[PDB]
Amino acid sequence: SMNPPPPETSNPNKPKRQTNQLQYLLRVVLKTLWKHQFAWPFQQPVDAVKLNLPDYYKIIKTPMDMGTIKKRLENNYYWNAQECIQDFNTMFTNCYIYNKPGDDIVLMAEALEKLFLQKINELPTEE
Ligand SMILES: COc1ccc2c(c1)C(c1ccc(Cl)cc1)=N[C@@H](CC(=O)NCCCNC(=O)OC(C)(C)C)c1nnc(C)n1-2
Repeated sequence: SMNPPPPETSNPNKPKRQTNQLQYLLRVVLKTLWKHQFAWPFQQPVDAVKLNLPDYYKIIKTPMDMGTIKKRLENNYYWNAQECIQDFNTMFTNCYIYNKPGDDIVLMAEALEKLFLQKINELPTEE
């Protein structure tokens, strides 16, 4: 078990926007989660080699992480906010799929997801 290529963060063929909702996802949502004490496991793709998780990419076929989301937002990769919200939800779900209830990493994901939900509850109406 090598690592897979990371998710795409650059693709000139993909149409792009910078909507007020996407600006909120960067300035409020990503920034709030990134600074949290429990962000670090999520700030880059899972390194299955260094973590000795040879089954990780056997189980997880839609990897996602906040490093990827941060690059997507900074590079204006998205067309809409729903695409970015889906990336956050994929990241949390992958953690819950791979790990066991009550594991430390699951507790970390749950704490970040609570904050994520609190912030996207106030996603502004698209202008
Ligand atoms: C860069 O470091 C990363 C990156 C990603 C991680 C993890 C670590 C971390 C991470 C884990 C604990 C804490 Cl406190 C924080 C993180 N979790 C991985 C999944 C994983 O490694 N599972 C091994 C399970 C083996 N059990 C284990 O060793 O338990 C002991 C025996 C009590 C020590 C895992 N699953 N999803 C993610 C994200 N991650």
